[PDB]
Amino acid sequence: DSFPQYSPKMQLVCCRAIVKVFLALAAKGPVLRNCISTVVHQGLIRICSKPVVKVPTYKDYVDLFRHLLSSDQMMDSLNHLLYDEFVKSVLKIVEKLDLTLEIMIPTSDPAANLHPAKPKDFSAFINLVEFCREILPEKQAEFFEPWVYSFSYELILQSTRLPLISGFYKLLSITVRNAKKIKYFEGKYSCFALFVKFGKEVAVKMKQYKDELLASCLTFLLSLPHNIIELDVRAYVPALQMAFKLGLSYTPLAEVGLNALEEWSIYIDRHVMQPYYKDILPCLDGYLKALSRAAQKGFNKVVLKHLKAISLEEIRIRVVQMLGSLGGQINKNLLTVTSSDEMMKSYVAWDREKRLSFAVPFREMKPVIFLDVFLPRVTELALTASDRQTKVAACELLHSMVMFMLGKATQPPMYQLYKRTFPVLLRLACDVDQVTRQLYEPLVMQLIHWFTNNKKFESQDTVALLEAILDGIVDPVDSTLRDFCGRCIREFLKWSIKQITPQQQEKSPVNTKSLFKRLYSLALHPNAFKRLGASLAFNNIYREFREEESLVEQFVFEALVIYMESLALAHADEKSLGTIQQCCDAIDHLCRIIEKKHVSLNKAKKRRLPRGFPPSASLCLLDLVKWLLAHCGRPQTECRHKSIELFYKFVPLLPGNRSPNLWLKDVLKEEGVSFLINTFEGGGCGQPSGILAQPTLLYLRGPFSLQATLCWLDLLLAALECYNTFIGERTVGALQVLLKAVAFFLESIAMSPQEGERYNYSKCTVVVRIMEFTTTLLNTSPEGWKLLKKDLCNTHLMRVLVQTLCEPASIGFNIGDVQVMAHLPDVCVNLMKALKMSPYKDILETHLREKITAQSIEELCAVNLYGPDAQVDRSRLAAVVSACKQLHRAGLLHNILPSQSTDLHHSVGTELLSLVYKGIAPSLDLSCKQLASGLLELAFAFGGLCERLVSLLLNPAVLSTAHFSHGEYFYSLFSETINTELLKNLDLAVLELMQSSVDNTKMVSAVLNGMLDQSFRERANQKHQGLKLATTILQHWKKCDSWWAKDSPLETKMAVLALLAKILQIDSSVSFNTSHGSFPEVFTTYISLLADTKLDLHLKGQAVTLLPFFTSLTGGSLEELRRVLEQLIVAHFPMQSREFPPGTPRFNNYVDCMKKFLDALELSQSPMLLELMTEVLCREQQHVMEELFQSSFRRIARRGSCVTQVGLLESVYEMFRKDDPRLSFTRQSFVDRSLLTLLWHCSLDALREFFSTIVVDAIDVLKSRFTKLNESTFDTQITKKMGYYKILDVMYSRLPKDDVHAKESKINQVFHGSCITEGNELTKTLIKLCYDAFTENMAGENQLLERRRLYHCAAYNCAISVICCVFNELKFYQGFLFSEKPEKNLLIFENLIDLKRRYNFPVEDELNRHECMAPLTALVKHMHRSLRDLPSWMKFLHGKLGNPIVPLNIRLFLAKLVINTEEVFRPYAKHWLSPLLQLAASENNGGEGIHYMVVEIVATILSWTGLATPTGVPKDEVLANRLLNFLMKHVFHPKRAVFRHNLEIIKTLVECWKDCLSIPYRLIFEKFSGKDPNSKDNSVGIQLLGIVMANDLPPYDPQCGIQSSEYFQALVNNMSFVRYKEVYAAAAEVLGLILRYVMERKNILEESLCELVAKQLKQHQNTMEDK
Repeated sequence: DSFPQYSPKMQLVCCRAIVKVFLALAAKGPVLRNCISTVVHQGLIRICSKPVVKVPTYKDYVDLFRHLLSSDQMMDSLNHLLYDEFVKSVLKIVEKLDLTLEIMIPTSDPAANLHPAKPKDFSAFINLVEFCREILPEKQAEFFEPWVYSFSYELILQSTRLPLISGFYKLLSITVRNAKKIKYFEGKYSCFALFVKFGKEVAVKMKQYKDELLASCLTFLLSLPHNIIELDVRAYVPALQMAFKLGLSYTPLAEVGLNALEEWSIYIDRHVMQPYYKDILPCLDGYLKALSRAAQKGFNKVVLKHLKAISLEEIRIRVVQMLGSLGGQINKNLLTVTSSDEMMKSYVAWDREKRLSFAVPFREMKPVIFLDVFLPRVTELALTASDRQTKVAACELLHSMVMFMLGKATQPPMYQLYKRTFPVLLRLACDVDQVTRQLYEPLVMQLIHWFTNNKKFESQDTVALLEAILDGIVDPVDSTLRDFCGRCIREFLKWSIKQITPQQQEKSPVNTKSLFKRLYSLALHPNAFKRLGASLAFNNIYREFREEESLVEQFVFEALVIYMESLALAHADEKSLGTIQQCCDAIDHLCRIIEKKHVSLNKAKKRRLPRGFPPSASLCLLDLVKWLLAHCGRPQTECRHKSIELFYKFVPLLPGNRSPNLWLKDVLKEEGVSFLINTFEGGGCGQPSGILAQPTLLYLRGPFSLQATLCWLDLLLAALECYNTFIGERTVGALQVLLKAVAFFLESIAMSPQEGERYNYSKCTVVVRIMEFTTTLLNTSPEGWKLLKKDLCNTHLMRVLVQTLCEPASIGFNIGDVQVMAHLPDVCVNLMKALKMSPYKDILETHLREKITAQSIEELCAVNLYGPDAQVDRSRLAAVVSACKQLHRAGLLHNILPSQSTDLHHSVGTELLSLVYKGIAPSLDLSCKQLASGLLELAFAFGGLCERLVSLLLNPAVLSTAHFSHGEYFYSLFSETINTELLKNLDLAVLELMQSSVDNTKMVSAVLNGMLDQSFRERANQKHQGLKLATTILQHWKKCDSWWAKDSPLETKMAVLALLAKILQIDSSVSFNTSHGSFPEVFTTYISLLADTKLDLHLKGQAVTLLPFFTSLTGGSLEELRRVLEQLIVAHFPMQSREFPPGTPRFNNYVDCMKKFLDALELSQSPMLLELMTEVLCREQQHVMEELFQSSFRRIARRGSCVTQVGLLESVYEMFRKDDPRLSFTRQSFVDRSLLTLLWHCSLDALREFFSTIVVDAIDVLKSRFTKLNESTFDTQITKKMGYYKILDVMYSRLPKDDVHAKESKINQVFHGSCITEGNELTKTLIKLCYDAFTENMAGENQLLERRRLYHCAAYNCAISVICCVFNELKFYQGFLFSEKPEKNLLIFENLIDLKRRYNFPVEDELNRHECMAPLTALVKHMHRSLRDLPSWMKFLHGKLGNPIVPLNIRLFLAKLVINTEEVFRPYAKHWLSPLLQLAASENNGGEGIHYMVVEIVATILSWTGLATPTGVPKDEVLANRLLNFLMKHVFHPKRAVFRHNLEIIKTLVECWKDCLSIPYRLIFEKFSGKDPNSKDNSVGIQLLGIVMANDLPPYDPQCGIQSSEYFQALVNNMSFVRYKEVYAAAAEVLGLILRYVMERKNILEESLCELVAKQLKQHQNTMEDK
């Protein structure tokens, strides 16, 4: 999994290691080669689980896997095993994945149904299909040879059920190409026949699939050998001539088409292909129409590293080459047939006379151009352009043209132009493009509305639009157009009655009834699509025409009749076309609409006469039901099914509301009994009566044509279906109908390359119907057995029955039709069950004995099943084992197979078990293993043999050749059937399993683990046997009392705890809680395992993972568990945070144990675990991993169970408040980072119960006075007070002002209870003592200082919280926490600030972590949002900060406060910048002056520029001057980034300083003066001179420093120092700048600098040139 996170030249070592470990794993005899099976199969899951496209994808793993199919390195000193095991893993993966799909009415299959049930499964499958495409297209020499048949069989089996899953075709193409690479299919024949059948089926199937699916189907189809599969080459031509037409955009499709055509032309003889060249060639003519960054740097070593599909032109070259190679005899066909079908049609004028006279407006000319000239090209561009910009431009232009022609129509006949344009609009409005579809949808709806309007009605344009929509409904393949045309016709019907009033709808073309007549006309058309679209039209107009009456009452019966006839007509064509699905849906909708409007409105008025009805003056429901009854038996499967179902739905719909049985009796009692027999044999005029026999009473017999046999078969099938459906249902008696044509058909089972297949299918669909008819007849009425005319059938019905169960291939069934074979065992077993009860069991069992005997199985099984031959020997064994399994499923195996027994069990089962066991003993083929598994399943199904099974498993026999153990390879090879048999016969298997465990520890443990894993997998299906197995294991523990002791070495206790973990994950929901019954034993095992110093703690890390299953006990068990846990944690822990240095596993083992403990704590809610964890955590100054603890406290604080969170909080609070001798650092930490974390991060609102349980005590401790007689007892009380303040403030801050401001529970606990005390009078009690804190008189206190300061800070935090929770609508801070009385030594901010330690404070935080910054800033923001300078806060703080008398640390603290929330102080930043600037410019800052404080202070000063300035007052003016001088003095820092930053601050300042005074000119001079030809000293000085010169500041030297003669000379002579570019470069730059300024500004100075710099430059122009 971690392979793709590597680097090249490194992704070879890991591959070599993988190959080496695989060789080592398989280096032993097979008892553990199955680990390879597990690992490769799991790695495939891991790869396919990656998201489909450093995030990794399968494209990274392709090289990894391809490196070990067959890439044998072999310098280390297997390929076949890896290849076959990978392919088996692919088969297993594709077997298990769930790829079913879930769903206005479309025709395309993947239109709305394409919504996978499990999208992750779909992503995994597509990942697998894309991965396998790059793994098995090569190295196919012999590895893929044996897998061809099984692989292909599984692929077709899967793909037949889900036909529209692209990827099965991709895998099939891969395997067929692999079979083609080697010699194959010469003249395995079953595989060839199945492949031919599926090729034909997919060829007739792919006519409806869209882009991706069609491409996959074509890539599969054209990959067929076709040197051998050449029969019916016409059936594959449309798959090739479409692979080219659909090409020109998907080049790989063109390549595969060209390869297929080349193979066909060369390999196939030139006698059958020659007539088929005029259909392939004419479609071929369309194909005839980094390093650069370096570049100019030399091809040196630099560019050495930089060197570390199929295009279209090559396709054209190959096309020309193949055209030439074809020869001149068969080259003319490419172009001779062109220009006569569509090419010359497109070269035709759309309209005879040009219209759309566009007069483009110029200034004076206004010429005329004709727009329709552009139409034939603009239309073609819009339909397809292969250029997004061109396509959208053409679409917009065509939209404009459409509007123009619509306008010009009503100022000129134009119907000749609409006929050529409306199909274009319909095709355009439903194309794949998004922006285009946004257009032409409203346009086409608007066109429908306009042409359906009364103003433009009955016109040629409206009928043209309707006709165009109609033939857009029905056409050759276009999946996404039929549904859109259905929507269009639905809108047409909706708006043709909304916009048209009935007075003109009687006599008018293009009305509702005319449209319905047209739909009926298309319904009976003998064309597939012509009636599919007709039915879809009603499918789309059923929502309409149903809310409007007076039409439902008119022609619903004729609609039903015409659609039944259409369904009958649609019997011949293919099912995959989906023409009967739409008709069935339409019939369902119309039946649902007739069952409501006629159940209460059944009349006999005039109604339309449906087709095929007798001439009648009236129609109702009764005659329709009579017609349905008379047409129940027809040789059309779907029509007959629908008619029978509709009749059964309609009989209750009669006004009598009678059940079908009594109505049928009443009809038969007076119409005659003979009226029903011919009804089941009528339908039309053709009959199984009349000719009352099989295909013997006909014109010619002996040899038959395919027609008449099919007619007779279908008629018999219809008669049988009607008989079954009217006999099984309790409507008529079985004796009221008793036909005879079944006589010969018993002998018809004894039987033109493809006619035989169709005849076999048509006879096989009849044999099963016969079997099920007999089954239902026997089941419904046993007393009707006598009328059964000797259905022993001269031992033929028994013969066909026995042939069906064993070898059902000689009676007609052919391999490939997977839909019918999956149903044969069901009907077979149903017939067996029906026959046994009826007095026919004797004949059945006697005839079955003639084919299946014990010796017959014995004489069929041999010792050669291990050999390569399988199609001859294993086939009969598979047939007989499947027959026996099916017979057993019928509840009858002991009679047909006699109970040959010696003492208790069947001899046949024991012999089968012995044969299977001896088979492995002196090949791992899939077929042989499957056959052996089936044999074992049958043998187990024969009876019991559970004790024999476990005895065979436990047998310590040794037999191996280079060394596994016999009796263990049996389970390792067979680990599925054995387990599922052991599960079903439990309560006796477990007893014998653990009867012998002391001497068979390993085998019993392995078998139990396998059984447990199998039961765990089977969860969510049985949900009961897992718990049964678990509780059975618990109720048998004393027998295995030999694994946990002072013996049974290390690798036996790990097995025990693994087994316990396995069982407990399936149990404890119902049992295992102090009352299971065997709880003491398992608890003692757990305690013994988690005890003393057995071995390393890692299994103890696994043992504590089971702790949550043992944390719910009560009554002393918790005492023992806690004592044991404390013992181990005190005997295995260092009692130190970092006793083990990092690195060595000792630290890793400790962190692993900590993580295990923490996981066990967070998954459950264990206060006993919580107290121990917080005791081991909150006792060091800083733990190594103090983030996992916080995360787990977060997790346990949000697990619900409000009664449990309060329990944990109560436990930890009771522990903290416990009075025990301690250093009190732990006492503080127990609330600093453990309890406060729970209280803050998450807690359910019912946490007030904890608050209600502490107010009665917390206030009491605070009220208690300190006893400072000893610091040993003083710090404990101090820390208790801090804890109480902290908890109180967290409750107050978190809880809103609804529970403490109203008396619900807390006020009841406080004071008395139900007093007045609405929301206060107790907060004041605590607020008074809190304000007493943090305001006490230190005076000369010396006992504790830091603890007192922390206590005062905690009290301040509590005060902030209680003020936040209090009303806080009026200023209460005058007497609270602000504006104290200094005259009484009530100093507030001068005690909680250390003001004794100096912070060293680099330039590149400490004060921001003063445990008061965040609360104070939050208070400031809250009270700013709770509303000149305010006197309570904004004036007290300013006065405290503006006086330098107060110590420093408080001043920097206040500065940090004001800069942290400078947003609040921005509006009033006029009295705040003066103290801020005074502090910034003060020399008293830390060290050489803290650059950090000054830089943020300054940034804040110019943060709010424009509202206040540092000038205007002498004091801040001189202070700012001092600040500027200090800044430009200390601007040098040897770090470039901070140097540029300082320069930027100076620039911004002087930008804001451009109102008052000064620049340290003397300091600048001293900075950039001084002779130094090897140092960059002047670089900084000239730089600050540049900043001075930047905006407008002149080199002002009338009176400053030194005279200008020296200043400018020092400025210029720096250029002579040539060692670094920047110094003299920027010196020249600033010299140019000052020259420009002195030239622009009229001053008599420029000549001097001009001559000076000229001399300086002339001093260079001869020695060095570049400078």
